Amino acid sequence: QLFDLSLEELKKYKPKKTARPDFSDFWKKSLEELRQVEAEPTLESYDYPVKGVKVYRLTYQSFGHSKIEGFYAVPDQTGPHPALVRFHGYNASYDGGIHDIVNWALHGYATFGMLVRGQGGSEDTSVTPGGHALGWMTKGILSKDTYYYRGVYLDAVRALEVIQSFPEVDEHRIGVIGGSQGGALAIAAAALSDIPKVVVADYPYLSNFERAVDVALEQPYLEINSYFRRNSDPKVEEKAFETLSYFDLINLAGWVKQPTLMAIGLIDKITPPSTVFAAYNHLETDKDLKVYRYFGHEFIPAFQTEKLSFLQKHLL
Amino acid sequence: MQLFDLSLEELKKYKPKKTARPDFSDFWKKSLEELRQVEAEPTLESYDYPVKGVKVYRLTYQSFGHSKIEGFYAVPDQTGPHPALVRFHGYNASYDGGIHDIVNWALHGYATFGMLVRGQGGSEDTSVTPGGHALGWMTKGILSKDTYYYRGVYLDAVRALEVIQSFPEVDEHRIGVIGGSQGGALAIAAAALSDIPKVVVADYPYLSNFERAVDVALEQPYLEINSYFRRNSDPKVEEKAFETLSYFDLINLAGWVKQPTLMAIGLIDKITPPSTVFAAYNHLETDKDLKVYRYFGHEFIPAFQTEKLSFLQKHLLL
Amino acid sequence: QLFDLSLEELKKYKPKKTARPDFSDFWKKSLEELRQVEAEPTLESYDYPVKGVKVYRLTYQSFGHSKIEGFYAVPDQTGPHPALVRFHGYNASYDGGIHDIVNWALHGYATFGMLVRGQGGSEDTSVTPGGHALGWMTKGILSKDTYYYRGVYLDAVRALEVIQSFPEVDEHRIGVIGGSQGGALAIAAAALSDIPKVVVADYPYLSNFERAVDVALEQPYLEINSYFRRNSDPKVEEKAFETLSYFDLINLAGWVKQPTLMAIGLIDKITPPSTVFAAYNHLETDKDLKVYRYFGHEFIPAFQTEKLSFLQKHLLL
Amino acid sequence: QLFDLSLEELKKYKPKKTARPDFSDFWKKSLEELRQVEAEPTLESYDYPVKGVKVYRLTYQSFGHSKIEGFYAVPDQTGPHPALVRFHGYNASYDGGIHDIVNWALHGYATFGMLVRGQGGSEDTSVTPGGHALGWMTKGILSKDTYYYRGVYLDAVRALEVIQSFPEVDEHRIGVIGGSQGGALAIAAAALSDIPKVVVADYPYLSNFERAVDVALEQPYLEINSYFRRNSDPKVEEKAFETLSYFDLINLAGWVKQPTLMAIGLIDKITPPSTVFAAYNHLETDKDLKVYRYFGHEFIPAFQTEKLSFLQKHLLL
Amino acid sequence: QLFDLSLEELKKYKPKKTARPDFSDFWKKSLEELRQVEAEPTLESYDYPVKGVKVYRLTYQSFGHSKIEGFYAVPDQTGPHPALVRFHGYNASYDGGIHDIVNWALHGYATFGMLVRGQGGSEDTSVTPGGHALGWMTKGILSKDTYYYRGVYLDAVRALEVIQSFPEVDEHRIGVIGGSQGGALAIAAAALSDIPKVVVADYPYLSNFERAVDVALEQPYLEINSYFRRNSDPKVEEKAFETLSYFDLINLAGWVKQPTLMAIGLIDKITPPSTVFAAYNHLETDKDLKVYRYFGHEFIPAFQTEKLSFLQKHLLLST
Amino acid sequence: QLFDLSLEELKKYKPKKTARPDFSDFWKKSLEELRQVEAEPTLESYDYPVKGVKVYRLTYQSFGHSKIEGFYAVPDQTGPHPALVRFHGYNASYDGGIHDIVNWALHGYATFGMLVRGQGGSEDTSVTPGGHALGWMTKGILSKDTYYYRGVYLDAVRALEVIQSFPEVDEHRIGVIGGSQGGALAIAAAALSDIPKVVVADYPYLSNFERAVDVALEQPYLEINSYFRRNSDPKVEEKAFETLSYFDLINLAGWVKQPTLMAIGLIDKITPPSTVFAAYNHLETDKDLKVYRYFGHEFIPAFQTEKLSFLQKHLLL
Ligand SMILES: [Cl-]
Ligand SMILES: [Cl-]
Ligand SMILES: [Cl-]
Ligand SMILES: [Cl-]
Ligand SMILES: [Cl-]
Ligand SMILES: [Cl-]
Ligand SMILES: [Cl-]
Ligand SMILES: [Cl-]
Ligand SMILES: [Cl-]
Ligand SMILES: [Cl-]
Ligand SMILES: [Cl-]
Ligand SMILES: [Cl-]
Repeated sequence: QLFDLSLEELKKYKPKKTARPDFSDFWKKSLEELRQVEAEPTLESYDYPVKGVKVYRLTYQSFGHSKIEGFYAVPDQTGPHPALVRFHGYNASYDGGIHDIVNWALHGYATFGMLVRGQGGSEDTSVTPGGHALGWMTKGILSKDTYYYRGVYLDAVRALEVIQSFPEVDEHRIGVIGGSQGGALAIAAAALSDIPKVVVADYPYLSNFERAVDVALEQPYLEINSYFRRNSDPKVEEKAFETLSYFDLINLAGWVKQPTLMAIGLIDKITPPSTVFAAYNHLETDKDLKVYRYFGHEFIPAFQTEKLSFLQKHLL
Repeated sequence: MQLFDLSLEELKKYKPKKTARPDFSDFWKKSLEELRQVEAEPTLESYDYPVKGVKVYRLTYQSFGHSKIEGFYAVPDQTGPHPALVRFHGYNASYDGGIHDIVNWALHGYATFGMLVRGQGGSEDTSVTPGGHALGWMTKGILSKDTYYYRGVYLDAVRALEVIQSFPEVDEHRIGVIGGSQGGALAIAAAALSDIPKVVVADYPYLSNFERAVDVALEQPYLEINSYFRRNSDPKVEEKAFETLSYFDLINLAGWVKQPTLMAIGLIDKITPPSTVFAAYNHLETDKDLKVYRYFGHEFIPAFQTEKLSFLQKHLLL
Repeated sequence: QLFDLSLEELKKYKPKKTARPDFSDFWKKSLEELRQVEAEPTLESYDYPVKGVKVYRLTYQSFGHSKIEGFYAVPDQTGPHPALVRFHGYNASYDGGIHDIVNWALHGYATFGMLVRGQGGSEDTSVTPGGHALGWMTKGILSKDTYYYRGVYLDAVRALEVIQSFPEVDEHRIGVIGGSQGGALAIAAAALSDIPKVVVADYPYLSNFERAVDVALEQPYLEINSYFRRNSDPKVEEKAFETLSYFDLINLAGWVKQPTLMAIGLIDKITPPSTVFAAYNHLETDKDLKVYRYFGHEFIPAFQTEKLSFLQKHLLL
Repeated sequence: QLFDLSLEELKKYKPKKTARPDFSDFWKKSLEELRQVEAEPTLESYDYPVKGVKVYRLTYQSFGHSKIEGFYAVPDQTGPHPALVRFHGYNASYDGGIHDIVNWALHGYATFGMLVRGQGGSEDTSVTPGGHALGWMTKGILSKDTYYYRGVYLDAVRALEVIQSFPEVDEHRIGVIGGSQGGALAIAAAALSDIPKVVVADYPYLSNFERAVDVALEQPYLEINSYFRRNSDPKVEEKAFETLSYFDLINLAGWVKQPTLMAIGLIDKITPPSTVFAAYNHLETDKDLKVYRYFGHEFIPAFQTEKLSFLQKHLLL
Repeated sequence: QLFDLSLEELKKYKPKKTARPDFSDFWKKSLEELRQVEAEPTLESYDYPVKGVKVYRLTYQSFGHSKIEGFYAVPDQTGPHPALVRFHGYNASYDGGIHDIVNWALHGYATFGMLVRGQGGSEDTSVTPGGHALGWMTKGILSKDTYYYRGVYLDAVRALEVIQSFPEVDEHRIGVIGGSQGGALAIAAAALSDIPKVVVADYPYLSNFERAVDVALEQPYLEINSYFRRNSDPKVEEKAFETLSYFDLINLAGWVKQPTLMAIGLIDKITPPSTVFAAYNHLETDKDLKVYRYFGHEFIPAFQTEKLSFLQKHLLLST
Repeated sequence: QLFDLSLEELKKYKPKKTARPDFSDFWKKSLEELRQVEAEPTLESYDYPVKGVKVYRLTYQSFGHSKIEGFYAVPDQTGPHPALVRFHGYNASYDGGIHDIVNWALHGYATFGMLVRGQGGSEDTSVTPGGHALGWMTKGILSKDTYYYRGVYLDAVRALEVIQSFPEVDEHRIGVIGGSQGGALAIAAAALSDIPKVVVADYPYLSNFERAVDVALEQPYLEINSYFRRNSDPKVEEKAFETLSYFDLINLAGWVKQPTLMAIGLIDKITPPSTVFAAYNHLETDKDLKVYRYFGHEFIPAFQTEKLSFLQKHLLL
């Protein structure tokens, strides 16, 4: 049932940015550290019961010399092919989401499902500096350089640089997509790299953290609350939100210049409607936000049609 | 709650066959050799706290993987040597380093150090994450005994003991290790791997009889394992994960404990099932005793606190 | 956590059939009532954002002159093509499962997702004879002739005769698939018709009703318990179970001659492992049951690979 | 715990009517179709362990030639007797509610507990046009002519026609009572027929649908939400509410001319206070709404004393 | 869903009695203390919206000089009348259950709904000896003399002695009825007094306490477990069970010689089927137990017909 | 998660007092009845495994000639020592809370953990006048004279008089502390007696009863709601609240003149923030309220440090 701001209110909700003075400098330096790592991608054939598609396990080196992976599925016909980098949900990847990746290739897209560090797969070489609450949301939260998603965002940009380098891929028809965590990486990737032509984000996560901890009624935003319960020093809370600000979609959305499509369910308790309208309302670009009254944080049928139409129009 | 596991008559007879591989002993010898190669380089710094008669410090030391471990150390404000305790905390259950409990132990007469478990209540963990895993620490690096989360943790426990006994104010002959659940497992593991501790006190120890635990536990965190197999369905992965887990399973380490041990179990415990705790207990061959509480689960058990204090006082304080 | 019989007990679980002496006759009669209704199918183009596949809304007349419907998607290329009749779960059809029907066509199969009477769509002309518990499980439960699933099973048989007639369909490479209620429809269709070549049923429902009501921990089997609570006459419980025997998979499984592939998660509280093992253990045909210890009533990734390999082997071959 | 509009806000809550321009015609027309079916009621002796009262099984024909039934209990003494038609809750009728009907007869009332189509009993010859969410709330919801409650409301009116025709019944002393779904049938019956002298409705359901789906926290209003999730077409939502408007109490309330007593508990999560206050505020007749701060959707002891005193005053005496 | 022993097993379940050597002596002593208190009952008319029944608020003095009360409804017609004393469930009495009391009177029974000390009503003079767990279950549990149900059981006996003295009541046609706690009071009263002719007990409580605490999944048997958690002395648990044995139906049942009708739902999580079968299997009288697979601790429609037929046969239309 | 009034609004929440005109005389009368009971305290050595502390079982007579008890632990060194009377939570006392009591003595305070009547221990001689909801909240709620907390508050005052008379106790350095129920007792004790030097109360209970029953989401305030459901006479509700007003912290807080430290967790569903801010805002003394956004009704680690520093400052050093 409804629980967040009213719809009239959500449409006008646009929280002041929390980005620090050194926000762009942090990302410039981060992208430069990523650049210092040679990608050295590898592609190995992977048997799968499907006709018309060739499946591979793709790997590449990213920030911190971490070996990143995921399945890459390509239409079995001569290219150049339109492509997609699909990002998965938080702790929501089973067997690398291989079936859905294959189905995307069947729709006509060379598709790579980047597995998020320590989650669905992929190596995470970044150290754990100290205590944090159960989960990945607060790993390294006391510094923008050590935070879990610094490496993850850089991995998303690297996935795009790798896919763009493949001869069978048309660099002008690449899209990034995903839901919740996947939606945020899609948006973070587009804000950080001009490689992607379009972005589709279902109820994006990692947005408007300061309101999120006070409105969400389910994990994983609440990991932050759990963290502050275990580390009570007021300075810790201050520092954590400062760290979080560098990865917040309301601060990154301004850099997105790609046509963008988003979705939000009004009864979503995991990624509150307000947090998602906040990210949306910070985008200055070709955009559309589809609103579903009776849906939450789940697969939304009607949106799947919208998403397919949007991608087809821009990439097919 | 209500009874759910094997009957009490059956629990007393439950001694599951050991799952230790033929290189179980060599893996630990090797692991300890690697630990030995890291110089402790302990640091101590004064920490203010509103208590009279006890001095508190923040203690740090280097361990396996060149990881900096930390925790609060409280000492009676009187002339030593003092008997000591290394206390280990529960899974994801440390708040502000457990400082109030550590100080209380020092008021009882013990120089106490609450080792903070890597990335949970504190302490650095330099071990990389080799691949995907389920939410939590239970399956981090589970595909190899060399990379498994608890490898470094077990070593940090042993290192804590080596650091504490080197203190001049500590009576090396009167050190005890205590803890509940994850904490009780670390206490038993430290005792199996080190002759330093004199006594062991473990409240419903975790990390025991993993193969039964995944089929009987009804609450987290043993179930992170089940969650890991859901996300990684290759049969070989389940076989490999349990092989890794055997090197850290209390039913395989317990037989190495030579110290008088005090344990407790609540019969309605859904987190560390009675059967899993009796299994660890039944594999010990040492001066021992298991206190059974019919009406308690995974929580503070008042009657056992008295047993615990009387036990530590008997073997250490007095 | 684990809750049903132990794996070793499940493997041998084969409850005695509950079928009455007029069981074969009942279906014979029921199929004759169906044959009396001319299919008169209609096809209409339905736009969908995908390349290489053509979508349609198909309808046809079935038992009780009920108009049955569903989406039908065809690979956009030279046929004939192998085909699949996909059956959806109990009250689990959203927008006719159009997105999944289209994906089956992309895999190379002319696919029709029959919408079950009153659930995902389709008309149900059968009258409600008296009171029943909320839901479809007990509608008309006091007579094999008026029971909800009679019309449904027949509709599934009729779907096969319609698909079979399509010029772009290879009538010799047709499969029936579904999970739970859908898995039961697949097995029942293959038991009542020789049209399907192979069957895939994920944790089938409508199996071993008498044990089901004593072991399920969630809906919908419990609708039967709910019905007995509201209608306490002992003779009602007796009649109710007599009616259900005509639709129980443990009594229909023996007629299946097509190779079959099934799945079961051992922590499934909707279609308990024992009830699924009962249906499987009554099949006498080339069969295989994939067992997943850590899964329940849900999508099982590893079984999707098995499923795709199986259909490819027997159909797309 | 409190969750809806505050009490002072609730007393002032009067949502704008959603009745379409042809609201009145639709009902005059439905009532005409009902009149075409001859009631032809049957009464059969039904044994029950009670002195002073005689019980029967009453049946009659109604809208769509549906055979409606329920128990009829009468005071074992010379009439004319005052009478009551009691309507039951959604999916809440156990063994016809006989015990309560017998108790009402003991209080001096010839009582008939009409059983709602397919729920507590009674036949529903209405066909299911297409797909809908589990339950009766959305059956035939895409059209006012096919909607589940059309036949039910008409059965309610026919119930009154049948009872008043009985010789042992004082046609001038007939009341209609019920809780939730029953509170709504009693209000609808009164709105559609001038047969009842008074109305008692405990927290009536089927009221202010548009707000109900946004405030209800438990079933069954939420079946409408479930329906919209499964049939996403925006015009379907529009169509569904237009259909529902014809049966909504906020639109029927204005036709009730009988003295009316109602009740509402402030923590009711099934029939939210605002939806009940909505119905009450559209009533223009001798009325009274009893508010109970600490009660929910349940038997309210203090209101039973009110309901008995109210019926005693207007009917018995 | 099912959870206890198999029906086959339940029928055979008859736990050995826990009664102490002084079980009978304790009850003799308690009844004698009751006798020392003069009933001094009062009757005040009570307005109610019903025709053909007169209602009163009845009060009387009992054990510990406690004033017990409850509604007493009488059919408005010349008697004598058969009668019923109705006992209510644990913490489950709303406005004295007056509506059900009136209806019983409408079925032809002079009915008294005894309110249980401190719950639905009635005063309770017994002091609280010491700490106990939230609720009435462990109040005064360290001694049979101070235990909460000692006063309540005696109150049920006094109720029968008071109702029987009424002119409009046929003393040879009185029944005791109730569900759970109330079904327990019914049985206990019949065991302690020969005043009632028959007994109707829906899924009776306070039975087989030692098994109860290990099988029950909901309150209030679990208040005992709560009590042990807060008072860990092993000797406290030993004494608690000794105290409870004096009020346990498995020990009292043997004293009942009145025709008795009982009911149990197989999914009852409050009064486990085994605990109810234990009570039933210890009765040696004309008895019947109706078993209902699909019901739990709740109103069972089918058993209401059974209950009404049983009361009619033994009370309204006989003796 | 957050649910009450926002922090800005909580800071200014000060409900109008509900104290009756006879409020002061009621307490004066009560205190005098307590005075007529001679304390006749007893001390008994109690063995416990701890060095540096001697423990005893202390008992004393109080209001209504009830024998109150609890553990008393004293530093094993020459005194006088500062002292604390510790009050426990509602139904939350296990084995007299002896481990915490001993720990306070190790921190340097002669500590007495009073067991509250019938809960953690202690005899309660007051008679139950009639029916009430499960629990202690509504026992004797129909009269200020018979209400459960009357004997309890007096018991607390008597505790202070006994401990202060001990020759090893420095009567000028005594503190009262406790959480929830224990916090209300510490406050009430300080309001009725000038013996305590300071007060520490974690999320105090028994405060702003009229709002509490409309905002609490868990037990035990809801016992009052339960009470009203079982006793529906409007006058009973009126009387219940008049009785409660004599024990409500918003009315007693004005009498506290001791430095006071309080705490509250913003997600506390047992003692809602507004009810605790209500109590705080009525104090006119040296006071501080520590606010913890991410904590509820539980041990707050950060507050323990504040607590210990505050006690050390006023009592130890
Ligand atoms: Cl950090
Ligand atoms: Cl959600
Ligand atoms: Cl790994
Ligand atoms: Cl537990
Ligand atoms: Cl039927
Ligand atoms: Cl499941
Ligand atoms: Cl429709
Ligand atoms: Cl409700
Ligand atoms: Cl006691
Ligand atoms: Cl139950
Ligand atoms: Cl009172
Ligand atoms: Cl809380």
